[PDB]
Amino acid sequence: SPGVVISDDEPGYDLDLFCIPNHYAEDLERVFIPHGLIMDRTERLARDVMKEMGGHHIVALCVLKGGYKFFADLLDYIKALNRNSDRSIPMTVDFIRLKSYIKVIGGDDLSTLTGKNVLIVEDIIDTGKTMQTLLSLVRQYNPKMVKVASLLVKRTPRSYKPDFVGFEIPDKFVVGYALDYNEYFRDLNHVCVISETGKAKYKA
Amino acid sequence: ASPGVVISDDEPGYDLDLFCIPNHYAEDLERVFIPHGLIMDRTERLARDVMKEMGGHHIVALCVLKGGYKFFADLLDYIKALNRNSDRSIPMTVDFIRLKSYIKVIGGDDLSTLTGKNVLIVEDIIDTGKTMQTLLSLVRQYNPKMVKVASLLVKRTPRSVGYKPDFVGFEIPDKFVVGYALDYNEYFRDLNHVCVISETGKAKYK
Amino acid sequence: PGVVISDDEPGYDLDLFCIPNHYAEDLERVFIPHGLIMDRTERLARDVMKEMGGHHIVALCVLKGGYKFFADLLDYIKALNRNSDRSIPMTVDFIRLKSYIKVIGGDDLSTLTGKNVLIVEDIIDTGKTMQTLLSLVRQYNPKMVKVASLLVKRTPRSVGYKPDFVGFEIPDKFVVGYALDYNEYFRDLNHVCVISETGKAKYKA
Amino acid sequence: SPGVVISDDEPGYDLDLFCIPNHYAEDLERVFIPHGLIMDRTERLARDVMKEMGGHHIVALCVLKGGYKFFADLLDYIKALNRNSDRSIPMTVDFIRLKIKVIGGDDLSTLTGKNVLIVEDIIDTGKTMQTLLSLVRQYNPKMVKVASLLVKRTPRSVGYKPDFVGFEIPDKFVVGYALDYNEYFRDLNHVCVISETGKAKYKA
Ligand SMILES: Nc1nc2c(ncn2C[C@H](COCCP(=O)(O)O)COCP(=O)(O)O)c(=O)[nH]1
Ligand SMILES: Nc1nc2c(ncn2C[C@H](COCCP(=O)(O)O)COCP(=O)(O)O)c(=O)[nH]1
Ligand SMILES: Nc1nc2c(ncn2C[C@H](COCCP(=O)(O)O)COCP(=O)(O)O)c(=O)[nH]1
Ligand SMILES: Nc1nc2c(ncn2C[C@H](COCCP(=O)(O)O)COCP(=O)(O)O)c(=O)[nH]1
Ligand SMILES: [Mg+2]
Ligand SMILES: [Mg+2]
Ligand SMILES: [Mg+2]
Ligand SMILES: [Mg+2]
Repeated sequence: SPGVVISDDEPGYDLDLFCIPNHYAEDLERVFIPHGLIMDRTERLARDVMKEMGGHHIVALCVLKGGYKFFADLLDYIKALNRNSDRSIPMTVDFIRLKSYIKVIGGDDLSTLTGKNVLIVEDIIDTGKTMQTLLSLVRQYNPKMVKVASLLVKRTPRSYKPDFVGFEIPDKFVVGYALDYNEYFRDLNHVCVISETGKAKYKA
Repeated sequence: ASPGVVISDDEPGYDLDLFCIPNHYAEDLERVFIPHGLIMDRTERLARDVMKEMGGHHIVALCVLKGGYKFFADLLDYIKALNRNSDRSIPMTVDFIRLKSYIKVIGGDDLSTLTGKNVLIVEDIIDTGKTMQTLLSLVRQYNPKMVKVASLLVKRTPRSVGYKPDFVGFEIPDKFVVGYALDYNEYFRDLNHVCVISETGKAKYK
Repeated sequence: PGVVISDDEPGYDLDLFCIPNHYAEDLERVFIPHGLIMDRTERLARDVMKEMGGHHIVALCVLKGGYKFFADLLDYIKALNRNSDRSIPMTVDFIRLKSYIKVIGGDDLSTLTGKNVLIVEDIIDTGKTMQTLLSLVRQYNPKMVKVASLLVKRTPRSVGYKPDFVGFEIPDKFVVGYALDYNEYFRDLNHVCVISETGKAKYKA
Repeated sequence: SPGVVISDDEPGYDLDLFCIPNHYAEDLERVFIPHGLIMDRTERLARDVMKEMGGHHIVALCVLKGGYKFFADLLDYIKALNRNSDRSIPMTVDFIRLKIKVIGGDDLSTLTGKNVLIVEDIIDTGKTMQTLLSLVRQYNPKMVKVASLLVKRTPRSVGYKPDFVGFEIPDKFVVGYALDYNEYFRDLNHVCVISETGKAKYKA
């Protein structure tokens, strides 16, 4: 499954139809994915993750910063399953950053991943090359399995497909739900599209 | 004064496999029409819209059972979230009614409790608008200070008598839907999403 | 037998929580934080399905005080049902109770026959109301009648009835909030709390 | 305020009165602080934070790993305020580890002239925050505040008190809500005390 497919001819939602951060009022164009829809999709993903990555000890890797929201909510939904049903597994967590100029900064020593079920949690897959690099590096420390859950996957001329996908989006730049534009819009609950005012206001 | 979130006749919905669904309704549903989380988001905005307009005086929130109960609880929860985090809040009392076509209200408090009060009527869906017009005609006999109507769903239909509610969640096609307290012969009320029933479902719960 | 709140529990200071602004002078202490109610209700929903999930459940809400507990209990029940391999469909109903007991509103009682009935209440005080309601329900031969009550009081006035599901066992004190009222007020409050003398005078009939 | 005070005699809550992670069934002793209680308290803290820090751009710093849950929940309640009020402020986020040496995170020059909120899971001796504060002040933020879910009552306290406190607890070892015992129990909803069995089970 490619996840929830949002087509190119999606107009999104008018800002005035939802509760939007006041300081971003004139900065956003449309709401592209409402927060509540992300939650419903993530709930289902949590059940698929446990069904696939059970029942050995899971190491959950959060790719900071954009992955932090999806990570926290996904784990919360996984927590809901483990405390309300039989058949569960203990989970440890770790948080990493990926550097360019490929380079894993932060997180524990990668030997912790050895012989374990590693769940990598991403915000978005664009070209897919970043995850290919990370998976190759991770694969050298020999785990039981390694899976990738990405909130977003872009339809675009690019290389990879994650094991768990929330939404398949058009080739547009989106912010919100921890996804950023120059560090901004992480403090936004919905996934949205920036306006021209916003891009110039928070330009680097 | 928005018509709410507009869902067009072209909207196909979502595959059931993309969401978590009641296991006992797996064969009884065709598509997810409005995800539960989308409802909450819209309902959150509606709560702020209601207080902007009705927060000036004491509110009597009137729930139209049974289909209205979920939208009533969630709306009030979001209104309460505002009232315990702002300097501007107003007391609220609640009451529940059931409308039987025999047109006639049933099992409520004395409607004199509406006199001089700001009444918020909460419904699940408005189709022709005849039911609400009737209810309002009865309510206005008791001279409320103000009477407003919040409806989760408003259908686009030529059968409409022209009545428009004050607060609208979603403007939907002229199609039968269930879930979120809306029912098909008392079934699907235990459904969290708003959905379209399958041929298998309507045959089993006929 | 549920979460026991002893007689000497002082509760919580008002300024430590988020409180309805129009009730700021009307409340004394927070007795049961909203989140605690949710946590306890979550477990109760699993206990309900463990005993009653084997057959079609008819859920009866006792208006008005039960409306919050009813909605939240069913939400957790639904959360279970959309994540399990097995579940049974639920139909809901809402009733009000009166004397001269007489069930006001709701469907025909014949809809309860052969079904697993869950009566959802806000509180059990003397228990006389539930004893009477249960005696009426039994007449229509349901498969099973169970009662979920959020609150049970430790009171000498208790006739001796205990519900099958209990959220909290509270002292013999008057509490408001979470759909529980004082002359129709405080239903618009998600914490179970203790009224102040200021509030008791302001809102008295 | 010292926050919600938990006494020394508080026995907590029986395990089978709540929904508990199935794999920690005999590893916990009692539920110390129910998750829902943490939420209500965190909600009030969010309002307190915004009233003191909402006058200017906020940079929220999460002290991984233990602070991650309190961080995400606190920021969510803050977001609820900001999308429902007529006045709010942009917030950027950052994640750090402490080994004073800051492990990971952006250049500390990003804190200059901004309202810095450091988010912790627990204050014990208070040494960790004091040294971090004395370092952060040297980058000249507009202000710097500290929110901690937990503050322990202990004679070896250097006397430091955070600006925002969730709960004041006795000198007991607690786990859950991202707090760990040898990297375990981070996948737990409530704050709890481990049993004798669990303590030996996950012995480092
Ligand atoms: N916030 C946001 N970021 C986007 C978007 N598209 C690509 N990116 C950058 C994606 C993430 O951000 C890059 C730098 P960062 O993680 O330090 O913020 C790139 O994915 C890696 P790959 O699969 O190899 O191309 C987007 O629509 N929104
Ligand atoms: N569950 C469901 N019910 C629908 C739908 N359309 C009309 N109805 C009947 C709804 C009410 O039917 C009466 C039975 P009830 O209120 O006891 O459930 C809407 O009425 C609105 P109006 O035409 O303006 O008087 C629908 O798509 N789903
Ligand atoms: N708000 C509130 N109501 C209380 C309380 N104790 C009894 N009641 C009234 C309870 C309800 O009686 C009438 C109130 P209602 O018509 O609003 O439901 C007593 O429970 C029934 P029983 O077991 O037969 O004694 C209390 O502490 N707070
Ligand atoms: N999980 C847990 N950790 C506890 C506890 N008490 C102190 N700690 C260690 C707290 C953190 O130290 C452990 C290192 P870590 O951040 O890598 O987990 C002490 O707070 C810092 P300070 O105020 O300067 O003394 C506890 O009850 N549970
Ligand atoms: Mg990323
Ligand atoms: Mg209706
Ligand atoms: Mg009652
Ligand atoms: Mg810490």
